[PDB]
Amino acid sequence: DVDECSLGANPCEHAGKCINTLGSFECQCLQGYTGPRCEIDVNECVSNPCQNDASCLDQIGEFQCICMPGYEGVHCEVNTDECASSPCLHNGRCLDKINEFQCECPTGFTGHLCQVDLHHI
Ligand SMILES: [Ca+2]
Ligand SMILES: [Ca+2]
Ligand SMILES: [Ca+2]
Repeated sequence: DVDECSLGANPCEHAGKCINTLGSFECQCLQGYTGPRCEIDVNECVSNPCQNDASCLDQIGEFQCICMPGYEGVHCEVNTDECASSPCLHNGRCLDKINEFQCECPTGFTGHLCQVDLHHI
């Protein structure tokens, strides 16, 4: 027949590589594109990749997750460790929460960070 890849413009959309065949042609699409002529912008959010109630952004050849507060990572799969800096004073036990921490203060200590000494009273 004809070499559709040699007529002038690339018959493959979105800079796909045109490969000639006898009787037709084929397109080798760049990441994020699909269809016989790469016409379609793939929806990278279609498989629900964003975890923990994150918002998914469908972009060119990728998705981006917008995490709920307290979450991080590409899929918002990481619950940020708020206990990392050891915030509890006087032997308080740190419990990691969502965008927060809890200190389990020993007897005689109170306050968010176990700051208040009550032993003298
Ligand atoms: Ca052809
Ligand atoms: Ca896309
Ligand atoms: Ca946390």
